[PDB]
Amino acid sequence: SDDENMEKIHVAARKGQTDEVRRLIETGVSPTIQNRFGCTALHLACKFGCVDTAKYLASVGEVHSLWHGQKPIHLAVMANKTDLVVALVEGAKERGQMPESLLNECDEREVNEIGSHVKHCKGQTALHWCVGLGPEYLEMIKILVQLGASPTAKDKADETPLMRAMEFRNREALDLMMDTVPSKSSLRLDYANKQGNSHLHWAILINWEDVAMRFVEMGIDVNMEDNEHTVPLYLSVRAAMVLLTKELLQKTDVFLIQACPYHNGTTVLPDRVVWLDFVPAAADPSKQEVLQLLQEKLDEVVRS
Repeated sequence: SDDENMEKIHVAARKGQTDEVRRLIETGVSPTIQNRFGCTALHLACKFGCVDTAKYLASVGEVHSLWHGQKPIHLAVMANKTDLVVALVEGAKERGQMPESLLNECDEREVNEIGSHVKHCKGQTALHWCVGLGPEYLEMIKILVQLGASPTAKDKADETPLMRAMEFRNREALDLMMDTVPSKSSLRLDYANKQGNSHLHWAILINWEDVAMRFVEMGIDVNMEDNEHTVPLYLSVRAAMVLLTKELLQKTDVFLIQACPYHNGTTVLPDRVVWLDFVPAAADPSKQEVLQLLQEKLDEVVRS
């Protein structure tokens, strides 16, 4: 009856029979009609290629169901055929939904290993996946980001794709995202993870000093405090990292320098410093230097 019709439309979707799908829909089979697993024609079009069928179905119906936790965009991305993703987007454009809204959807798929890495995640945008799936998916990352996929989209653990590329220390992905990104004022660098870490808080922890500077020159707020009241300046000092520190003293609000816990109101005390692990435990001129700079700035501020 109803189920005898959804059978026809799913078959046609699978076979790239746009003719035959249009025909079913003109005669009043609802486009988004599901099978017991929440699969719909569009899911199937995206799994199987079917650029033109996908383009069409995307224009007629927003899919509101998940198949093995996924929405038709997510399946298009893992298929790694780029024309189908543009199709999907232009289908949805005709219909009134914008690419940002569409491309930044989150799946509801629990995981314990993301391609080659070992991460637990309960929900993810497709830009996060790409970032985990190695360089076979670099070409997609480019296209997704040109289309309007946000390098600061939030997964269900409040992490962004940039944060994700940092964690998996995947540089090619991170540069591509920041260099491909049309705006550069479309990034939400005010987003912080479950422990209040910014992107700048990462990077320092990761020991990516030069990427950290690009964040600063993108006017990221340098006064964002994590859950433990920690401000990037403190991490910069602690990471050694001399050039970043000269710049964080410059830009950091004065109240936060006065309340810094590596001095006693007047002298810098190097024993109060818990250097990060990639920093040598022995002697180092950068260890000397950053604390000498912090002394200079403390003396300047204390005078007012």
